Amino acid sequence: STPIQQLLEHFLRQLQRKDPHGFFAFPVTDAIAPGYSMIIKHPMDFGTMKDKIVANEYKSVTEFKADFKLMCDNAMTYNRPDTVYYKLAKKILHAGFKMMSK
Ligand SMILES: Cn1ccc2cc[nH]c2c1=O
Repeated sequence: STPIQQLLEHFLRQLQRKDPHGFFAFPVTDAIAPGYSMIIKHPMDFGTMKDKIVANEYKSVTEFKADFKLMCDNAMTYNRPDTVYYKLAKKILHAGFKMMSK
């Protein structure tokens, strides 16, 4: 694997530690989130991000960060603010960018 893949695998491991329940581990299904696919146009999750690293689809750290932000923004769009998912998305968006900045 390439230096970028190694760095992104490291960032991904550290980001997933901030989601110990694995709420962001796999794509959101409509079965657990009614109507999700009809509301969220560009779904994202950590498992898809892992597959993109392995496929070498991220050509910059910026692209990886954009998928992480997309994942969090989706949760803050579909869910109401008084939900576990909204609250965690907001928390990990900020904490995750901080972690990747230094
Ligand atoms: C990320 N995520 C995971 C599960 C779920 C159920 C309702 N909303 C959500 C959500 O946003």
